[PDB]
Amino acid sequence: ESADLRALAKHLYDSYIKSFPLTKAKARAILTGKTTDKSPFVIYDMNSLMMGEDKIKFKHITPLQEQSKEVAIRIFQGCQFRSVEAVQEITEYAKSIPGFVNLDLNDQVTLLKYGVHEIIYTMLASLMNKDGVLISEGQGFMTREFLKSLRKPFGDFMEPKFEFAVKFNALELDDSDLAIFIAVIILSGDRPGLLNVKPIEDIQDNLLQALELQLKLNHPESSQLFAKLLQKMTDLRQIVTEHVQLLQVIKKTETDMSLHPLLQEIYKDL
Amino acid sequence: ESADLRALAKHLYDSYIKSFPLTKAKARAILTGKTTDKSPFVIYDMNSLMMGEDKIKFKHITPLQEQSKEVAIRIFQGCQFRSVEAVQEITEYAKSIPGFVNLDLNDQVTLLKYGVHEIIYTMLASLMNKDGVLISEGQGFMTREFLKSLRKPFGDFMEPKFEFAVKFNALELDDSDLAIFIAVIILSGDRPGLLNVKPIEDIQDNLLQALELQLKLNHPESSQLFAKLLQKMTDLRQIVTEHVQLLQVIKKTETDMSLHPLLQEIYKDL
Ligand SMILES: CCCCCCCN(CCc1ccc(O[C@@](C)(CC)C(=O)O)cc1)c1nc2ccccc2o1
Repeated sequence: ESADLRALAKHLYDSYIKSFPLTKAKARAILTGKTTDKSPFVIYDMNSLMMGEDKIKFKHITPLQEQSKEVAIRIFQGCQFRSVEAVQEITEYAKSIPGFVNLDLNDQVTLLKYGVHEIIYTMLASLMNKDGVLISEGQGFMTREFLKSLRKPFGDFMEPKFEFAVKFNALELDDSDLAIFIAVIILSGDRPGLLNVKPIEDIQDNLLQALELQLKLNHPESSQLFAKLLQKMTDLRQIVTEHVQLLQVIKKTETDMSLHPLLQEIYKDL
Repeated sequence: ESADLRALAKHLYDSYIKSFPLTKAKARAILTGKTTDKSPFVIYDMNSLMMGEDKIKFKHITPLQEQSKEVAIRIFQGCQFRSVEAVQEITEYAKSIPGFVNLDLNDQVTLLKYGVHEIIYTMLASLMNKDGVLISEGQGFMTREFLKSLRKPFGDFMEPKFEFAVKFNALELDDSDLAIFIAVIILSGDRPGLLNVKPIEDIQDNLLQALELQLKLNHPESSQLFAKLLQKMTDLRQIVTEHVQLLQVIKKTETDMSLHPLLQEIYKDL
């Protein structure tokens, strides 16, 4: 019945607003939008990034370039820190999906372990446009140009995400739609090592029904939007696979030194 | 009008029967036996592999294969030849999809290049069960275990296709369903390099509707079958990307390993 489906949609949306600080609606107004107040600090150059680190809420290290902690690495570590934050926000959101907490504990951990990356890039699109990505609670904006100019390894890091985001954003989904979509992704069922796939697929089935009805009500003039969004999942998985692959090529660019432990314990391969 | 969509479905199913010699219906009839007319010869070891060129027909070597073209490499060449044959059938089928031949020629090439293997693995599932796969137009059956026991690298070319097949076949789709799905796969707007995306998506939207209706009518008791089939599109990309990486390994450890120009061309990019 559409009564449970609309209730599930409202519930997920409310939970999504609570768990995620920067919503797409919020970020959109900032990116390609007006709101002639509090504009983002634009990191487009090596010098603009430097000054950015001393004029924006930053909690990692101090801006100094002299054979000691280069820019590229300081940027890489930055996305890692925010990433660990996002993982906790997503984990909290997960526990609000009806039935999730009732699944075998190992399966909850398994579903989060393999779904968080797919979700991170999905929500990252909300903060991106063909020219750049919002940073620091939307208080900043790092251009695509700058990111794509970093060292050989770090240069083609964000590019594939910009390509995915461009295509993903062409769907013009909003937070109410995305809230359901993210839930579908978490309740996959084909993650390796799952112990009890049945309830997971049962929940996702219910979530898909909700997503479909949501898209039909929210985008009545958008033919087969349900189908198009789902096929976008093939590109996501590829983005992720590709990304973890680069992470290995990077892993061989920082390892030794008895310094930075514990901090390296927190991050790891996430 | 849902009427136009049913007409489209019949058209595509019709072209599918005419383009593919071995349908899933024929495949399951051979596999589920209960027949005396089309029982296959089973290849499960070197010995039975030998007897094979005696009951069926294999343009290779029946007797010893060590000092005379290896068995693994020999079986690989067979799949190779079958593949370019499958590429031709699929291409012939592609031409029957309304609007396809009217698209910019270059885009026709792009859609085929990126779509063929996803279709090859979808259709290959039709010829598989948990224990093996049909070969030689269904006259033979080669064991999953035999395949996995081939030389170091060759021993794992098929396992991921089998793992996918068992999960895909649980959907219990029939040729009338597959025919539309295969068309949806070809008409993908997110293929790299497309010039005119819009016309391609207008056609796919039409195919997505026909597929959605077809599944509702053909699988009344199957909840969200449409969504579940579309998600499978993710497993397909992974199979392709993985197959590609294994091919590059073989190319290097087997300097005498030849590949057909057609397959090498479609793999030239990705
Ligand atoms: C959609 C039109 C009909 C398609 C029928 C596909 C039959 N087939 C597909 C599996 C396959 C395995 C290996 C393949 O690798 C190559 C390098 C060809 C050796 C390729 O084409 O990229 C390609 C394809 C396949 N057939 C067989 C027979 C015996 C063992 C394995 C095997 O795999």
